[PDB]
Amino acid sequence: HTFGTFQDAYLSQLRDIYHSPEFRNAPRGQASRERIGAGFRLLDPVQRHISVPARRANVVFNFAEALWYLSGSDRLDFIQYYAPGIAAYSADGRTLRGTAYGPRIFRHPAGGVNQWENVVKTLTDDPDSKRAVIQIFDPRELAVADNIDVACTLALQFLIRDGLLCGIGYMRANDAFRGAVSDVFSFTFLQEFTARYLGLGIGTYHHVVGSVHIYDSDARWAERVLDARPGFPAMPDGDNWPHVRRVLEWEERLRTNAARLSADALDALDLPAYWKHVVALFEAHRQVRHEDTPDALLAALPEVYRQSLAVKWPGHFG
Amino acid sequence: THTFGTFQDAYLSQLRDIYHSPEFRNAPRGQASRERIGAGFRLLDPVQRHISVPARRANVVFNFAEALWYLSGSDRLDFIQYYAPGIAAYSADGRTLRGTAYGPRIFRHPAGGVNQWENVVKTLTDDPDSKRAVIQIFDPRELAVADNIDVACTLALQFLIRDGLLCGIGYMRANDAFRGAVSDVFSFTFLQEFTARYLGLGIGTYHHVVGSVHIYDSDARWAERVLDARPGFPAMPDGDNWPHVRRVLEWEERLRTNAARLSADALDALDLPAYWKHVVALFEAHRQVRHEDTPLAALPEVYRQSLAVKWPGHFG
Repeated sequence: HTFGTFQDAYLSQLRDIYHSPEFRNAPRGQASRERIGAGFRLLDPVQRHISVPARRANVVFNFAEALWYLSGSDRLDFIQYYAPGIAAYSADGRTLRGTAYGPRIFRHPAGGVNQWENVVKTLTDDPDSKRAVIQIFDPRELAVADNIDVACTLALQFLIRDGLLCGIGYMRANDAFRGAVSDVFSFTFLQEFTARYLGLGIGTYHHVVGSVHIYDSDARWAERVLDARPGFPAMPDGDNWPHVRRVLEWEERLRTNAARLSADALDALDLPAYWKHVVALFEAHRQVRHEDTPDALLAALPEVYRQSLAVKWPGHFG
Repeated sequence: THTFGTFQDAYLSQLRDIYHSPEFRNAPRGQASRERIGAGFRLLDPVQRHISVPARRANVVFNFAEALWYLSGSDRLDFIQYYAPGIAAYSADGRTLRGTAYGPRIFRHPAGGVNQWENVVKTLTDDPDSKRAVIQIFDPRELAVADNIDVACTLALQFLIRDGLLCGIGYMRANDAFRGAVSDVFSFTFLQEFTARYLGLGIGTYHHVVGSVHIYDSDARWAERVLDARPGFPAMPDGDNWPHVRRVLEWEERLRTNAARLSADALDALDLPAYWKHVVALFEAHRQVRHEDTPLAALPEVYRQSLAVKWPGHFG
């Protein structure tokens, strides 16, 4: 169960569940194909994107979720802008609970703990440590009846092995067709972010899940993906927190349509090239959401991003 | 992750993997080890949870004591160190254990005081297909304790009802493939079976999933002997075993403190199912060893072998 890139693992697991499900059932009323205790190992976790056109993977959403996690926010307004359906998991219409990993990572409700800093500290004092774990799940989620937003991730673990930072995601449940695309993106994004911060190379990523499933309502789309390569760029070395802070300021201005960035204004930004392309994704997305003129911007993006935009919004960027 | 029938087959195969084909050699907290990352196995027959290789000297009395210690919800050192004196090295205050004490994590978790085992049985009663029946062990504050000598190695246990059978998954950040794996798999499949009996279900598959699976170099020679080197484990009776556990725990404490002793006849006369009388007999046999009383026929053969190999001068 070793794969070079996420895409190979993603398609192989999809084929497995679809053609040889262990179980067919309906947890919480939702008809599913299911396999129990499934995982994979990725040799190259930076290659985290799905580029199969039939899947229409949304790289803007992918970065938005990961940056939303890094922001530490539980606010619905940030993330529902990139995925409007996510408001169905908000009980109050302005925050999320188990969907919001950001608070779980940087200020966990069990103690207010910043687990990322404790992980950095643990691995600095003892590079070989087996303890560098970020707990996501909380014992009180199941204690409230009728909880509509229970975290699907149990924990993330980091290890330094031979100068490379390895990551492990443990989940109780995972949608193999939908959620897995976002989750592995964000977990290997955090893995890489942490590796640059520690001045390390990138090792393997292990994903392991209690219930992996495909909803029957997704079977047709899953089939077309099964019926149906530029590289993902490397995040720059060192501490990327200042750049994330700047990117997050632009995220909010573009999202609220308080600002627009021409192609020349994007290139003038005080940001490494990798993060300039992320802000460009948010300006492109602003054009869609606020119905501005599609833009030149496209030409300066890495090919992976251009393809994702072309396939997701073909009337805008095709 | 590969499929096995009994724990012993999985245990020996994994032991051979890490010993002969380690993925890494390193020394976390200064302890040199052989290691693989992201390793697990599935057991099709989790009740068969014991290691009977004589060179391993598996201690079935400790195995039951640990599992019952968990069911008691206790964090007390004096209970568990009586069966495993080395466990004292993980107690910072000489009275309690922290990450080693899974009992409180299951039944009164430090995040809110939550009884997660009750929440799990409620969750699976209301929705047997539930993907949410998770017992969290690990806690986010454990890494905030400066110089913590006892950080929980288990992240979570998960139970799933599939086709009338209770399946279990144990998720661990790290597991000693030679030592700890023996008692952890025993205790998790014990809890799995206990929960299945309570729910009126048969036993499904047990899945073991671990981040760092390792053999400490100080154990390498003993692991070699085990590698260079069958009676069935009995089933736990159907239904709610909590009243029987409560009565077994009363006797456990009396025998451990030498406040009582039980003859062969006194053991047969106990108001317990035979399965649990044998557990009390293991505690009485253990009392004879540790309190140096003078020294079995009613025991299942698996227990006889464990006693004969672990204390040959007494029961060999």
